[PDB]
Amino acid sequence: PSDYMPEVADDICSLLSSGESLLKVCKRPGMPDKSTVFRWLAKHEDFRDEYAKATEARADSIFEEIFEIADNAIPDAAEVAKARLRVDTRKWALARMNPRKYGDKVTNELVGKDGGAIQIETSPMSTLFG
Amino acid sequence: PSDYMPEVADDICSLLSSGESLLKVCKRPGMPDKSTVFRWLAKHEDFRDEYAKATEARADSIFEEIFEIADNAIPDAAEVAKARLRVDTRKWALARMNPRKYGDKVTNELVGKDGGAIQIETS
Amino acid sequence: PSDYMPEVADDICSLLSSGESLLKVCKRPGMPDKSTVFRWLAKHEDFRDEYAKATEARADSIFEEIFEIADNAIPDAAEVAKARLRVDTRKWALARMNPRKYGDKVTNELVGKDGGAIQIETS
Amino acid sequence: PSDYMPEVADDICSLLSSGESLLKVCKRPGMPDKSTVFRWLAKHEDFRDEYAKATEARADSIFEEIFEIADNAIPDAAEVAKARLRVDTRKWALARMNPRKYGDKVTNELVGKDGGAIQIETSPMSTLFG
Amino acid sequence: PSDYMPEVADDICSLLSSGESLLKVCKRPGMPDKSTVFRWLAKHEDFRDEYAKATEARADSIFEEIFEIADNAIPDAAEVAKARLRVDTRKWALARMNPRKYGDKVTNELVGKDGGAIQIETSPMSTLFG
Amino acid sequence: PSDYMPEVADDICSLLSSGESLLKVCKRPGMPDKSTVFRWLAKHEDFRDEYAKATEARADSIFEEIFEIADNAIPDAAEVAKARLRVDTRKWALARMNPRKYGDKVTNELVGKDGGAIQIETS
Amino acid sequence: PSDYMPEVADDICSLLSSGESLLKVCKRPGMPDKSTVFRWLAKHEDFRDEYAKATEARADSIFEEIFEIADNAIPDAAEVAKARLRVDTRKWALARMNPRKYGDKVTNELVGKDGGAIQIETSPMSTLFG
Amino acid sequence: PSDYMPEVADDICSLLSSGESLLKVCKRPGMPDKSTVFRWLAKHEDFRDEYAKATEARADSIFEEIFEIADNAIPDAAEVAKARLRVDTRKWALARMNPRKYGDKVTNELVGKDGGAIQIETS
Repeated sequence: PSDYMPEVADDICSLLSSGESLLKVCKRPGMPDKSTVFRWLAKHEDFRDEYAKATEARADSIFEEIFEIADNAIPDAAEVAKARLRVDTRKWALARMNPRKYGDKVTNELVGKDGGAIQIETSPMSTLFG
Repeated sequence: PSDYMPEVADDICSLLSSGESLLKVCKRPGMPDKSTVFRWLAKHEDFRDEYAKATEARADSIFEEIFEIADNAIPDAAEVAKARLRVDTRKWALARMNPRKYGDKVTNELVGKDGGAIQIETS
Repeated sequence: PSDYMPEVADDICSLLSSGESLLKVCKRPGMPDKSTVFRWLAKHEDFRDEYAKATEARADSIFEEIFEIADNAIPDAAEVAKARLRVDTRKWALARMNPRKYGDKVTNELVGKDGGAIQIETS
Repeated sequence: PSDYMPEVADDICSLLSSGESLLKVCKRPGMPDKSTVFRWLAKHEDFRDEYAKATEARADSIFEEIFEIADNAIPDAAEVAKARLRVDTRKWALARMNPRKYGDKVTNELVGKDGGAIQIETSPMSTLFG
Repeated sequence: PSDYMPEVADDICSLLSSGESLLKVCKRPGMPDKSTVFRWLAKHEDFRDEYAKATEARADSIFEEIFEIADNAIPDAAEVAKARLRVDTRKWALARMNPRKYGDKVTNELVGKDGGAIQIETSPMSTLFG
Repeated sequence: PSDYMPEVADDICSLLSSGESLLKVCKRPGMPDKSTVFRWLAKHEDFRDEYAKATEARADSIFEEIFEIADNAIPDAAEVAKARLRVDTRKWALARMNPRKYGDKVTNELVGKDGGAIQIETS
Repeated sequence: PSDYMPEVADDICSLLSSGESLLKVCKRPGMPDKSTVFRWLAKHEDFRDEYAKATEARADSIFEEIFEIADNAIPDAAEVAKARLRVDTRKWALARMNPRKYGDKVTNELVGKDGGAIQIETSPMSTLFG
Repeated sequence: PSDYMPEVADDICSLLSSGESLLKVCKRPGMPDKSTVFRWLAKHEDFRDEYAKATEARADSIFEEIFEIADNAIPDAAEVAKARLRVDTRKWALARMNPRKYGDKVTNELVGKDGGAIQIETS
């Protein structure tokens, strides 16, 4: 297909939601190629909105998948390295798909000199940085 | 099974809370598949919260699991590498399951130039 | 071909936007070499912006590419290492092509000493 | 045991305090399984309080243990990798068991443009971010 | 050449702009050695300005080059390691050549205690840090 | 030996202060086991402080130790890996024994967009 | 020696200043053992002051040394790993010996939402965090 | 040669400025050893500054050197590892020789909870 087809768009969203990657999805019988999907996306806001929802679901599916890829890795040096790569790629991607949920988490205890208060001295501007 | 049902949602939760993963929960007869679980969660806020605490409980189980995976690793190159991957994946996941508890911890001592006060100029 | 020409610049863009890299675009008959493309960009602001969105579109294509490179890696030491390099290079590049979208994501919970309020003294 | 048993809870706390991991503890003769311990924990505040103290002690014990795991590692490639994993897992866990004591430590010397003062310009809100 | 030669300076800028490294450029027929280029740079502002432009272009060229070095790496352990080194060296250098464009990119979602507001308590100075 | 006793607590301290680890101190005849040492510390604030300075003194000894471990490493793959683990463990531990002294050190030059002033809007 | 000996203290400072490590220095003919040096340090402020100066010089010497350790490494897998360890250990130590000179260096370009101004909303305290 | 002498100090500088390392400068006949160079620097502020610019010039030479070391690395495991160590050491050193130029570069987009404004409560 080249023409926008909502039925097909819907199927894409469903498959993505389950965790399948776009390139893999576009290899399925009857699917548009990736370039076409991106073009559909550019011109059809209904698809874009559904795609955003599919992306959120996709991330949640991948978050479960990473346990399985690690746990089921074949105990062979190269196969373990590949599992690691598949997992690391997913971890990186998850933070971009849903930054609020899957971004890094840090708690910073902020203290000042010698563990006391943070010491701040304010002055008038000394150069023209306006 | 596709139609949202509490008690089923309550069941899954209790199952996760006891340490069981969502994949295994969904591979049980009568259990909705992963897609259906997520759909539910998305459309039901009460299940979202309850699932969230199951998720926190699950994290506490996984926390103890990583010690076992590390300590009991088979002393062979590929098995140790696999154990490290299993542990690293869990560590990363734990921070997302309970950010306040399992997120990174840093104490930053903030000082100014040469260890003096922090110098600020305001326009 | 050295003289700046829209529609040619529009062409390159559309080509990048569809996922094609600048090297391949420039290795096409009639296409300006890389140096000439950059010269154009530098002296024409309208091409700079248009190229910038081609660049963002290109990033979205590369994002999907990294899954394929990782998942389809040949299970051999050197090939897996090469796949990892291809992926790491793309991940790094993506952040620069669209910083707001593909940059690192951190949530920092900022607290004060012993988890109390952040203590500040001002002069 | 399934029913809450303070005597057993107390023994768990003692063993944990000495650095032993929960899963290992639950393998000892007569111990409840991990799921049960977690259930005891959920319903009994007396156990939760004692468990928090045991967790603090556990971390202090592990902090000493890491030197030994490294120093005593068998000089074999795989055995060294495993020691490293056991150590790295403990380092990560310690920061979560007692963030104030075992979290990362950084001193940030904060300066501004060209090593001068930090330059700040304040303006009225330009959008409705309230 | 030892004496400053604008024609030669111009050629250097052109080659650098295309992504070639200075040391490699200075190995070309008729080129000054690196020390001389640096001396030309120190004394001739016209060259310095053109060199800054060449450095910006150089970075943009290298940014494309890294894909090729990775993608075309010979699938041999040592050759992959070398490609990685060539790539990592370029990534590091790019951020220094154009920090605004090629520096690291981070989005920090800043929150306070327990996910609420950031809690700040101000006090009068308690020591003489003026 | 379980009952808290100064001079014994003073002894342990002096022992740690001289570089000796708590494991070795506790493996000496007449010495309380690790559990008992910690119990003491927890219930006695004076021992807590004194032990804290023994800990800082111990850190200074370990600091010099890491040079020796690195420089004198046996030039064999597994031994070098073990030496690196011994050193990395010590480096990590040093930061916790004396955060102000052995913590990470960063100088952050803070600037605003495009290297201009930091732009803030306040509501 | 056990008794404090300024002549010996001075020699220690000289050797340290040149980059030699304390443990190595204490192996030299006639030197006190490390424990003794630390005890001398604790009780003699004149030695402490000279030792601080020696530590600064030591770091500057080590900063040059790292180039040599890397550049001269025997091209053998294990020997390269050891050189790396010797170098990494020195890099870490340098930042602690002189944090201002040898600490990490970062320039943070701080911007706000969507690349605009940093958006801050202040409110009255909502809990008693005083 | 131990007594501080300008022109000698000027010489060393010019030598460093041209890319030569302090070790080589000091291994030249008539040149003070490293200890003496440092002593000088410590007691003479004018030499400190001049040496500082030699150091910045040296950094610019090393910057170009790392490309050569990486690109011309012998395609053998141990040689590539050695080249990587030589490069990593230089990269680390460059940041200390000229922090403003060769330090790390980060752009932090600072936002508040859920991407809204940064929320602050003041006491």
